[PDB]
Amino acid sequence: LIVNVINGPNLGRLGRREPAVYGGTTHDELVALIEREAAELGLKAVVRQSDSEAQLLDWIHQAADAAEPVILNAGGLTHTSVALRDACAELSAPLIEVHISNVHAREEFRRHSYLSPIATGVIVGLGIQGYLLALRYLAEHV
Amino acid sequence: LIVNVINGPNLGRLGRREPAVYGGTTHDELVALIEREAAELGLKAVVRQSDSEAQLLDWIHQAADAAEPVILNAGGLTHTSVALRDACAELSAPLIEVHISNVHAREEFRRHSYLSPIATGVIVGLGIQGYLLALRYLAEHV
Amino acid sequence: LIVNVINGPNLGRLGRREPAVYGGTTHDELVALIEREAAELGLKAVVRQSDSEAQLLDWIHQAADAAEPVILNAGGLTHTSVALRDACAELSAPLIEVHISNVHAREEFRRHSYLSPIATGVIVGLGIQGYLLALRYLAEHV
Amino acid sequence: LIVNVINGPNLGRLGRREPAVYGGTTHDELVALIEREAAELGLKAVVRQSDSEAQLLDWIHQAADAAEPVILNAGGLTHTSVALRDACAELSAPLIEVHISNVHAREEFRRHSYLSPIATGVIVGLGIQGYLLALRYLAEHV
Amino acid sequence: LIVNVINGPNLGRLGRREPAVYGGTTHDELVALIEREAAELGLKAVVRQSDSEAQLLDWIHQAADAAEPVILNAGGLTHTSVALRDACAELSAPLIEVHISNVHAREEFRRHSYLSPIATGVIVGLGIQGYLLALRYLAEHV
Amino acid sequence: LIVNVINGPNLGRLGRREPAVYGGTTHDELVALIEREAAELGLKAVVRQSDSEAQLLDWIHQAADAAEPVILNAGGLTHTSVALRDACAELSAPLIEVHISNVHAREEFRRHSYLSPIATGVIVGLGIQGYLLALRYLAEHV
Amino acid sequence: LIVNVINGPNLGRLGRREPAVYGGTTHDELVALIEREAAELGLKAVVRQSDSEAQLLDWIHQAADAAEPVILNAGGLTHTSVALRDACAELSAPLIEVHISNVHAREEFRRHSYLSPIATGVIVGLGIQGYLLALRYLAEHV
Amino acid sequence: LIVNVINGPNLGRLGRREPAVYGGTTHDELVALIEREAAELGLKAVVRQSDSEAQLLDWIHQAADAAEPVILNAGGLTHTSVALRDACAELSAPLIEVHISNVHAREEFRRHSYLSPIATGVIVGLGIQGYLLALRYLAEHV
Amino acid sequence: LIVNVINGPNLGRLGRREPAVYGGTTHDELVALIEREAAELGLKAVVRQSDSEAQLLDWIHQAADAAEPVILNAGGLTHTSVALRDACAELSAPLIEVHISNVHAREEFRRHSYLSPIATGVIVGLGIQGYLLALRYLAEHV
Amino acid sequence: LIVNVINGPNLGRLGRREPAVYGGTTHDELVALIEREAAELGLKAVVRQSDSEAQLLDWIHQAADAAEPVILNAGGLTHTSVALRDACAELSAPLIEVHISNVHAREEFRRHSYLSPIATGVIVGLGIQGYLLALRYLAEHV
Amino acid sequence: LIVNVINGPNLGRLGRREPAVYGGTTHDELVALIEREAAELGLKAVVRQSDSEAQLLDWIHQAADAAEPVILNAGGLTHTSVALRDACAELSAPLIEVHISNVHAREEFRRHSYLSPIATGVIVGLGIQGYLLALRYLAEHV
Amino acid sequence: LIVNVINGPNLGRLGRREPAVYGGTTHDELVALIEREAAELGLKAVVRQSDSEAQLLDWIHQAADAAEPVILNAGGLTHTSVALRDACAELSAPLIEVHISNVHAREEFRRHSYLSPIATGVIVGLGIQGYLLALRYLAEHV
Ligand SMILES: O=C1[C@@H](O)[C@H](O)C[C@](O)(C(=O)O)[C@@H]1Cc1c(F)c(F)c(F)c(F)c1F
Ligand SMILES: O=C1[C@@H](O)[C@H](O)C[C@](O)(C(=O)O)[C@@H]1Cc1c(F)c(F)c(F)c(F)c1F
Ligand SMILES: O=C1[C@@H](O)[C@H](O)C[C@](O)(C(=O)O)[C@@H]1Cc1c(F)c(F)c(F)c(F)c1F
Ligand SMILES: O=C1[C@@H](O)[C@H](O)C[C@](O)(C(=O)O)[C@@H]1Cc1c(F)c(F)c(F)c(F)c1F
Ligand SMILES: O=C1[C@@H](O)[C@H](O)C[C@](O)(C(=O)O)[C@@H]1Cc1c(F)c(F)c(F)c(F)c1F
Ligand SMILES: O=C1[C@@H](O)[C@H](O)C[C@](O)(C(=O)O)[C@@H]1Cc1c(F)c(F)c(F)c(F)c1F
Ligand SMILES: O=C1[C@@H](O)[C@H](O)C[C@](O)(C(=O)O)[C@@H]1Cc1c(F)c(F)c(F)c(F)c1F
Ligand SMILES: O=C1[C@@H](O)[C@H](O)C[C@](O)(C(=O)O)[C@@H]1Cc1c(F)c(F)c(F)c(F)c1F
Ligand SMILES: O=C1[C@@H](O)[C@H](O)C[C@](O)(C(=O)O)[C@@H]1Cc1c(F)c(F)c(F)c(F)c1F
Ligand SMILES: O=C1[C@@H](O)[C@H](O)C[C@](O)(C(=O)O)[C@@H]1Cc1c(F)c(F)c(F)c(F)c1F
Ligand SMILES: O=C1[C@@H](O)[C@H](O)C[C@](O)(C(=O)O)[C@@H]1Cc1c(F)c(F)c(F)c(F)c1F
Ligand SMILES: O=C1[C@@H](O)[C@H](O)C[C@](O)(C(=O)O)[C@@H]1Cc1c(F)c(F)c(F)c(F)c1F
Repeated sequence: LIVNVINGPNLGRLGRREPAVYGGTTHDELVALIEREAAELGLKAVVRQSDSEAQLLDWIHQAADAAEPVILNAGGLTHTSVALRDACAELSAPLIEVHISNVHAREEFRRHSYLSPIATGVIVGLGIQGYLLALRYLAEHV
Repeated sequence: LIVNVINGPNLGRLGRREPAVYGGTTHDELVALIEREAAELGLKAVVRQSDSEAQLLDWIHQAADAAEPVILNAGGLTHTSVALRDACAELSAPLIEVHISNVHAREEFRRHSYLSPIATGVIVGLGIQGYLLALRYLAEHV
Repeated sequence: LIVNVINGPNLGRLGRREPAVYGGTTHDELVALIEREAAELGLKAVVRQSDSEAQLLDWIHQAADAAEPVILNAGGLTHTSVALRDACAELSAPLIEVHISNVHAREEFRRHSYLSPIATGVIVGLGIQGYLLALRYLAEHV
Repeated sequence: LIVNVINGPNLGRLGRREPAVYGGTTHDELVALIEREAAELGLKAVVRQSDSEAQLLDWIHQAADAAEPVILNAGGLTHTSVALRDACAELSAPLIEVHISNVHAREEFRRHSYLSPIATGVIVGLGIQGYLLALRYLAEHV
Repeated sequence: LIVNVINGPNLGRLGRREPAVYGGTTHDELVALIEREAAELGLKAVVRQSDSEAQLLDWIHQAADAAEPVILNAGGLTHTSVALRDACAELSAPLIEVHISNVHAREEFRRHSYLSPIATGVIVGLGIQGYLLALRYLAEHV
Repeated sequence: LIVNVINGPNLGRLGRREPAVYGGTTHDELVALIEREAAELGLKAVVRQSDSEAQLLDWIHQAADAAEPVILNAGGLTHTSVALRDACAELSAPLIEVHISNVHAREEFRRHSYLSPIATGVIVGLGIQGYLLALRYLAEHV
Repeated sequence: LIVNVINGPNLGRLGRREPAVYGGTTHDELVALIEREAAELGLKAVVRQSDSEAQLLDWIHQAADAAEPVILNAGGLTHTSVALRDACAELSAPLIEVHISNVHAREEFRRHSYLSPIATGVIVGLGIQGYLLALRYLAEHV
Repeated sequence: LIVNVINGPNLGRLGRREPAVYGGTTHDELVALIEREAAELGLKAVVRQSDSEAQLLDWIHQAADAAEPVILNAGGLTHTSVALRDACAELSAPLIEVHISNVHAREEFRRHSYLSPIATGVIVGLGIQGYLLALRYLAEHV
Repeated sequence: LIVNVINGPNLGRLGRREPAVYGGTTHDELVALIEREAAELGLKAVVRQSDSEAQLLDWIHQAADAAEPVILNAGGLTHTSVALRDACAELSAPLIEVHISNVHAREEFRRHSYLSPIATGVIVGLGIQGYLLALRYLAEHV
Repeated sequence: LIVNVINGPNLGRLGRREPAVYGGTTHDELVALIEREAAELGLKAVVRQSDSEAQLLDWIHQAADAAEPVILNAGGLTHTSVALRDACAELSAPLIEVHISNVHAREEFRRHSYLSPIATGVIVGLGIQGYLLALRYLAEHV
Repeated sequence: LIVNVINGPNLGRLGRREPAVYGGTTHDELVALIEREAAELGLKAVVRQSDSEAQLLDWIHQAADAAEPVILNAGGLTHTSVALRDACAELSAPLIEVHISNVHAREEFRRHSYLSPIATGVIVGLGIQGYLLALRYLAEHV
Repeated sequence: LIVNVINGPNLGRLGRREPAVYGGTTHDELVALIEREAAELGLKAVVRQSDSEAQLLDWIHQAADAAEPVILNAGGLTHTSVALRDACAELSAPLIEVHISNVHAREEFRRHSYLSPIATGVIVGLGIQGYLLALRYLAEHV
């Protein structure tokens, strides 16, 4: 029923910066798309974004206590944070890793995720629709 | 309108072998699920499987000439074939890489794909539903 | 006399999550054990935990100005943070690195610490008693 | 006209800690030197320091929206943060990376910067004067 | 009740050689300290040292048959011996790895132990007191 | 007072070849800019360029005997010559490494310098002004 | 009772090519030796060779469905094929890897097999008799 | 007199796909050019292409039995196939490796060939004329 | 006629320790099996075991002087000893390397043997029968 | 029309030293062969050899100013010189890299060229005829 | 005055085994040559050989207590033993490492010595005369 | 009879620069010592030094034509020059590599020599006497 969508560093800059790359969709519009699609699937999306690792960890902690699934786009921390991986290893519901860009078509350092090994699955390079597709997997898996 | 779903080596063994891991769904049932979901989205799925790299390459060639999108689960060749990557680099429509299992939770050799860098996107670890989610991306991107 | 015990990310989740692994002891109980053992050794333990690197750094800074020893379980940041290492390189009193789990029996990425090279010593895999043993070293080294 | 000087973790500890290494100049004195030199060049220096990655990212974001150049000494995050690099890749004005110490004469881990590839240029090992020299480049490049 | 303390190559040279580094304590004094502390904890320490891998292996074998815990400072063999690791993998009681020096502050080759992955825990860099702290863990874990 | 500016292989080709990359400034103009700026700082710049490692080494030798500072752009030899590093390790006055291009934004082989570890500091990617900024550091450090 | 001997690429060239190296025995003679020895052990050897990975995979599939043991000399695919490893991971009876030459005395690339980790055991460098010895293990293990 | 020109995977797609890169020459035209140039040199070119490794191996086998020289563009298998290398190691006449594109100016994985170590020589990056130049070497070496 | 079977460190612990892994067969029983099978083949097995590298080397030396073949299970020294390899490089009769467990299905460090490159062949993972199969190769190769 | 053939270190020793390896052809004879073949193609070959990197660089510079193609056998500098690569990156006409020996059949260090990535193409292992074949490519590409 | 010559594993096999490689000189003859040359230089050579690491360590210990110089050919342990290096790091007189063969012309694993970094110097590949030359250095350095 | 002593880059700076490290002996004194010792052995030493690789190569060439032995201290080029190695591979008389300092006790890059694999032997860390000891080997080997 409840699904947590968690965006990490720099995802608040979505729809600025690099139109050709991630889409001209902003993070507020992204919140709007997700919530609407979530309601259509009979779910509630709680969508949160932060540039603070501590904040992201608090949100993962709450999802762990609540046994709620998480869709997570950790931004740069995907490639660097063991702390975030440790927090997510607690999750009992599904963890779906989502990246807007195709991380495997960029620099080599982006082709390693500390999250993928513990995630249920990963969607990359499908733009903002990756979030919607993660919602749909979660809807068919209850 | 037309979408090619191409499975490589060992995907004909789906629904035997390892129930706990990939699902008790067989490849014939997979064909059935895909085709049904494809029709519901207003698409036609052509679903083909082969253990022969030459056969897979011929199918990619035909999709290249026809300018048709491809959903591709190359099996083991994902990690080993430069030939298949070269064939796919020709595709003008989208290429979505799909793996039933979470390749990042297995052996290290499975965490490198020669296909990901040239694919539009990648779905891993979401079971058979990854194919359906790839269909839906293709349906929203025409 | 005064000893600072500093826990980093995810150590507030101790005694939840993974009973078999780290103990069913919570972080509040850990605070209680440490403080009691500290008093028995004639020391005062100031025990602090945070998921925020900035907070951990502020605490290391204060210990540096006060010339106070530090027992540090940095959590995931053990393996990733150069910033925390730089802060700790200032410490003039002893720095004892402590990990509840045996980091050398887990993933390869956990077998490298940016802190060990500058620490006085390291205790891993001895459970919550590692903190108590660090206290005792500090008590015999004044 | 406006130039942002951004210092990351541990740069507030400048002028304590290690006299022989970075100078006995404090961060307040550094602010003072920069601002004075900036006025002499006809510029305004906004000089900010934080141990918080989130704070540094917010400041980079603001410089990106304002199209303002940045002189950045990210401290330890130089070597570890993909998030900070992603934020800086947005900057349209020049980014000058500055390190007080010669990072190439220290540990091997310090000889890789996630920032250098996207910076306009890099000054290392020239002490506090590196900041002043970055100001002068910015003054001659308008 | 019975605890085996096993020192490997060069530990008989303790208290010669390098006063500044390992202590001016000799191995006979070390035996004396351990035994005294062991009695105070209600344990019996059997402390043995050898430069011969075969001898160390025989001692590990005997501890394995007797189901006795082992505190082991294998000296150089820590970094090189698979044979010793195989012998120790048999131990059913706890194995505590102890190094007098901080092996992580020395050459890179010393930062890998074939023993750590199979040990219960590891104490490094706490001088001769590491042995005493290992005794205390063993005393609190019966 | 006297400062030696030493350019290595291919720096005589400056202002030909690649206008977009290094500037349309020629090496003669570079000599002119440096000398003029040097006089303005109260210094004398001796600016020499050679494609011959032996010649560069002779010049470093002379600066070593004269106890004169050196600004050095070794060209390709930056990345390849141990001989040049050995010659420069003799210098008692400051050695400032300068690269016109941002070597960290190019091929991986250019991100390692045999000179940086022994240089006082390094300026890269600031164009021809890097030489002028090196002069200014040398002027403020007498 | 039934045992499948499967040779991969280039094993049909046995007894040509390189007399000194693999033996002057041809593949037909090898079939003959195996079958004769198999009958003497009370087994039936089905011996098949192909240069086609697809063919080898079909044969492994059939052995998997039949729960029959396999002796496998995959030729070059030993070192390169993940597909073949995936097919063999299904086998419920024993898989014995056999190489005529000593692969560890040749090029480095030949010292890694994708098959060894999932095989029951491996025989290399014992010439054609390795096949016979694999038969004998299979005969003593029913 | 007789020379075998063997093209591997994807070489039948020549003259489609990527005009700027490999030429707008098709594989049929390539056959035509080769055969014509071969006759002019007094040779007969047998030119064959296949996407099937098994087919390529059969052709190498036949050239080995016939003691005929081979010009080989293995396509992607250049970088991946040990089987093909083993087949070619049998050749007693010259083996000339040919690549239309400059493989050293592309991805790193293309700069290693399993064939080059056993080939007589290698021609890369000279377009379709590389085949003609290989023919001419073979004509001057009888 | 005479064959030397040499077991290294920890092989005297066979049939204790790990029933599921190596067999509940003891080393005395192993001696008994080998000797009996050896007599049945018309050979004499001299079977020796030691935890001492010096002892193993003396035994290899004697086999070298006597021109006698050796079956060798060096235990942990397989992966670590250059000395043992040097001793074995002298052997003029066959050297067969034998491991009871499948070393390629364990830790990565066990997949490299200093002995395999100089051995005639290697048998791994076939349990105690590997020794018997080595005897049989030696019986068919006189 | 004009083509520059440039040989680097040790190519003046051709036809001495190692008859079996590079040919008993001397460098003077090589000059003679090239010039004759060049005239037959309607070209003029300027053939120069030097053991001095500075000399080679001067010659590349002149070809760059003259917009003349270069055939280059840099000798050992192939594998070591960034300076020479930088000089050659200026060339606007074709650069053909030529090696008499098959560099891929020798030591590993010879299988990397700093020149190949910027060359038009590469000919190796075809003996002295590689130079002639490079001439012919240049003749067909005007 | 007194000099210790210490040979490790397999050096007692000198003058057997491999005439072409190390010389037909035996270890007894080597003792004889050394002692004679030592007397001629006014020194006493104590020459000892053992296949036992423990024995070698005891001998190094005695030289350490006696402040006597050591010439050491550790055999295979050169490349593998940290224990022996630790023992030798105690030596206050000179340590000269000697290898009869040129270790840099053999396998890659032989080109790393744990002893060279702590030795005064190293002589390799000069046959048995390396020992004599080490004696002469020791004679000129008192 | 005639022996060539060849010093490479920076060896003319001997006896300046770093008294503690290489000796206060100058290169002229070194020439004097060598020549005197050479005469005492009945040899003639031709001692030459250059900072120019081309010059060193010319000298190696002359020794190759004259079949004269070479003692070579290539300086920095030891670690970097393939050209010099190629020149030296021609030498038919002995090549002895000599380094004044212990290259294995310095930076890692100095522990690899392109010359050692082709030299007869190597002397390092024995100061200027290494040259004299090389002379003596050459005197005993005619
Ligand atoms: O923050 C990141 C990257 O560090 C990550 O490699 C990909 C990533 O997770 C993705 O494609 O979604 C994300 C990409 C990305 C950014 F890198 C970024 F800076 C943004 F501002 C942004 F909106 C964005 F989506
Ligand atoms: O063939 C493979 C693997 O080599 C790949 O790493 C994952 C993979 O592409 C996926 O999870 O879909 C696929 C996994 C896989 C198998 F490995 C396999 F053997 C099957 F029989 C099968 F049905 C299957 F799905
Ligand atoms: O946070 C970590 C790990 O990242 C670290 O590798 C070990 C570690 O420092 C330790 O064993 O103490 C610590 C382990 C750890 C956790 F990883 C974690 F998620 C917790 F919730 C927790 F309570 C805990 F103790
Ligand atoms: O924080 C860092 C290092 O992590 C970085 O490698 C160099 C670095 O960016 C520089 O030399 O400026 C900076 C060095 C540094 C510190 F590492 C540090 F801890 C300080 F307290 C400080 F003031 C300081 F300048
Ligand atoms: O023998 C060793 C080293 O090889 C190991 O790296 C650390 C080590 O196990 C420790 O710090 O206890 C130990 C250190 C050490 C020594 F290296 C040594 F040579 C001694 F003589 C000694 F007394 C000693 F304690
Ligand atoms: O010669 C080099 C490069 O090899 C080096 O990597 C950067 C480098 O030192 C710099 O950016 O200054 C310099 C760059 C460079 C060149 F590479 C070059 F070829 C020139 F002709 C030139 F003028 C030039 F400046
Ligand atoms: O095909 C291979 C090699 O690729 C593999 O490394 C060893 C290998 O499996 C073995 O020794 O059996 C096999 C060796 C081998 C060959 F490489 C080969 F080309 C043959 F023609 C052949 F008959 C043969 F036995
Ligand atoms: O198939 C390949 C590549 O995998 C190889 O790296 C280069 C390669 O052998 C060459 O440049 O000839 C060849 C290049 C290549 C292709 F990669 C390809 F997909 C084609 F369709 C094609 F016609 C073609 F020539
Ligand atoms: O001693 C070893 C290992 O170090 C080796 O990797 C495998 C090994 O040679 C084999 O499987 O035979 C052997 C395995 C092994 C053991 F590792 C061991 F500790 C035993 F007690 C034992 F009986 C045994 F057989
Ligand atoms: O100088 C070199 C080598 O360093 C390079 O690896 C191959 C190389 O460029 C080629 O095969 O042409 C060339 C080979 C080579 C030599 F290495 C050499 F020493 C010569 F004397 C010579 F005549 C020669 F041709
Ligand atoms: O034992 C060794 C080798 O492991 C080492 O790499 C070289 C080494 O130290 C040397 O050349 O002296 C020595 C060489 C060596 C041997 F390897 C060996 F087996 C002998 F029997 C022997 F007499 C001998 F001298
Ligand atoms: O030039 C070098 C070094 O590059 C090399 O690593 C050691 C080296 O060959 C030796 O110890 O002899 C030599 C050392 C060396 C120097 F590095 C140097 F700069 C000198 F000025 C000098 F006199 C000298 F001997």
